[PDB]
Amino acid sequence: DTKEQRILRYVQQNAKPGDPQSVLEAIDTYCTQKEWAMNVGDAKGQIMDAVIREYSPSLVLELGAYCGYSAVRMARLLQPGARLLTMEMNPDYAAITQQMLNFAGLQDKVTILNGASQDLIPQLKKKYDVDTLDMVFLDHWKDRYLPDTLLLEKCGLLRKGTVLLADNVIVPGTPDFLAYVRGSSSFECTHYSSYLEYMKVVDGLEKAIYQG
Repeated sequence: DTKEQRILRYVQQNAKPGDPQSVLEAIDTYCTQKEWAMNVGDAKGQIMDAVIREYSPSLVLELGAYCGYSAVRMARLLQPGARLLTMEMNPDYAAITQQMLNFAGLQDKVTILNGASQDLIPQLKKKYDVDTLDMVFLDHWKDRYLPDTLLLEKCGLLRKGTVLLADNVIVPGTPDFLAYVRGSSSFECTHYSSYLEYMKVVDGLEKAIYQG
């Protein structure tokens, strides 16, 4: 029906329920069969994995979601007691992301919030138990990365050592987000460009560690 829901029935037919590696492989194979320019799955996932593993976050906020690849990717790795909160505005993306997490057997570790980042971020402290975040994954919507970052700061959600990891920041792309976290003395930045075997970047990611 819709391509995001096609990723769904495909996972439903090929993956083993309760096996997130199988679900990720299924999502990857499907999107690579067609949509991703090259193999963005492998290109982003292994960076995502190293970052989660380096910092051991207990509370991760994902900002943006499309077909749930990134949420499955993180959630599979969360230590016992750790949680993922994911916000996504498009109700169908939120629904597919939820269904994908259920399939993979990770629904107990995640909360999907279907709403605008701008309404939901201010609600995070009172309505969910949040003090500060350990990690923020910024995902599908490049023009939201800066304003969401600014609003997390405003709202006192970042502490010294909070990791922001932003997907799909390839130059000339996201000029404003990059210019902000780079020129800011409150963020230490590391840029990852995944080529796979190619000469052109398949995915680029930005890690920005908030300094307090």
